[PDB]
Amino acid sequence: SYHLDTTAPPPTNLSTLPNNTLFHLWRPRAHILPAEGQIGDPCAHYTDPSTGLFHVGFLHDGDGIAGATTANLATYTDTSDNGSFLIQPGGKNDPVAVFDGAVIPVGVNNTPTLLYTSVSFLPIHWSIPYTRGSETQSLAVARDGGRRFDKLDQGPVIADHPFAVDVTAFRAPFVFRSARLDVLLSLDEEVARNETAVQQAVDGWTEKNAPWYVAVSGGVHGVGPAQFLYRQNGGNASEFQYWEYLGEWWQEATNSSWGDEGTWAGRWGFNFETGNVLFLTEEGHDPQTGEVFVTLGTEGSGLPIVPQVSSIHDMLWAAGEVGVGSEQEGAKVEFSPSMAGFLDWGFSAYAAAGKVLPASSAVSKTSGVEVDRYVSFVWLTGDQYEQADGFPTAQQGWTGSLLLPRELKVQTVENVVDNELVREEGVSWVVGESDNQTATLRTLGITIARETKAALLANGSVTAEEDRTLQTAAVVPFAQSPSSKFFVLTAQLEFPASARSSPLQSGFEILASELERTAIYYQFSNESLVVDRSQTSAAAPTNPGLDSFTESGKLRLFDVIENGQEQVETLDLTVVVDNAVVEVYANGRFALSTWARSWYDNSTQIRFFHNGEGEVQFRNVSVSEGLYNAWPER
Repeated sequence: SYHLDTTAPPPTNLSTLPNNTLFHLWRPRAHILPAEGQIGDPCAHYTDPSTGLFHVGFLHDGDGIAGATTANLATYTDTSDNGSFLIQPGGKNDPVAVFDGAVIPVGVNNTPTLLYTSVSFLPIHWSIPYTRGSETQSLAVARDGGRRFDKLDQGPVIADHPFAVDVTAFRAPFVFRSARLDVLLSLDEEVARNETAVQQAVDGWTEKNAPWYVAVSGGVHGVGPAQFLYRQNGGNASEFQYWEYLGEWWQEATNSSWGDEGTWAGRWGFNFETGNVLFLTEEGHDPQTGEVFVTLGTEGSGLPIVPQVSSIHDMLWAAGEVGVGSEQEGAKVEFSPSMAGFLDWGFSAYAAAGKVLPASSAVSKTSGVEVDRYVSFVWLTGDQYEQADGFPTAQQGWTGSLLLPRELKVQTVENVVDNELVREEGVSWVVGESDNQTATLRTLGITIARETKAALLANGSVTAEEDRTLQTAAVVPFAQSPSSKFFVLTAQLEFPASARSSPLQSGFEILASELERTAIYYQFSNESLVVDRSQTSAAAPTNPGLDSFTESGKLRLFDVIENGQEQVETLDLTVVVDNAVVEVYANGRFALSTWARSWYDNSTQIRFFHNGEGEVQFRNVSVSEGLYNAWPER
């Protein structure tokens, strides 16, 4: 009889094993996921005014939204046992299912109010006809410290999609406040034109009494993906029953894409999902002075399209400006992208749900953060969006996880040589300023939420590696590698100008032993960070459910002036390995996450890697082992 032994070869068929046999094999310890079962889109996050506690939400087992709380954004506590659900389907407005939603901290009865998508019909997909009434938006109010959300005893507050518009989807409402939208909507049309009058109005705007806006995601059949915008009727902050439709504030033609060749920001695809609206500054979040950014998932597909199958799930972001709906009878305000990119380049990374985290929160007061931030939680589906080829789900006893909480802000890159690398059209950055010689770039900054990063390292064992240079091809083991699959790898790679045109590939191999290895390296040929998973798991060859295709993301290392000398920008890597959950971060503006399901206990070696093409200098390489327990009470 077989009893799990990960020092021995994996059985040929993992799906024949007893239930829960693989429960701990690839399970993380410092990530957000339910006690068991599967996790879907994260959503419904909010800072509770009264307690200052940050509440996290997420779809769980396709049967509603579950939650947890945190007082430090380092450890979490389930709202309750038996799934820890907050709201489930079975009501009059959501007889079939409960989809994504967002929370207004001070709403009905002056308590946390959830505005969510109540579902009454299935199936629902952009590639098939939409059934009228499938998705509506309903209200629920928090009870017992947010440990539960009671549905208001009435029908949906937005009971239908825009009149006569053939939507592909109409879900995932996201609430937010905005000085600029308030200004644009109040000012006379021809006045709301000149930026001068507008900005003056914004300066005196006050958040506390401003109305709530709602962005619902979807698209329109035969036209393309879009975001539907609404706001408390008449701009009345006390109006929660009626939401006036402001139009399709952002739409893109079917499967079009940012830039001419769909290079830096995938494609807009056929439908927009889980849209988030943010207002960022170079320090964090501010709805008065922050620039408009939007994160969203886009559903894509090759041709011929296979109905009810989205082959591509891109986790994108866009930054831009908002203006009045011009000279038309269309949207009252429109979002115009100026730059776009990926929040996470991972194939399985998607449906990010974030929220403002007030400096007044219990979390920020404890860590001493004096500014408001925007923390975003990205989803990492556990089974390729339910398209996996027989993953041993019953054996694992759980599916999926959220990625580490991430701080989003405006990140600047200074001292960049103003050349073609900077001027390419359709990129993920804008030129903040330049004298035709050097410039300052502006892009989306992505970092692990500081408290979480602090916790990941607090009690870790630190082991540094000697700076090293590699010219000839080589795979060099570290002096000492971790003995577990829980660690944080840090390193800086410096490349010579000559490496740009070379077939150079430089990085590290991790989770390695004789029969397994995972490679992570930078590649100039297509300026990408790559995670080669072709040899990650000894169990993959006979278990197709364990995807092993290559993951990768574009990362351009600009020419910069550092010490009076021009050099290729330094690749600053941070790789967090929480068992099978791998997250590759780079230069505070890049994230690529995936599943590295290695089998053997011994596959913990780490090695320097260089393909002999070009040259590379490794510096400040170090490993922190151990991470921490994100769920102390479980």
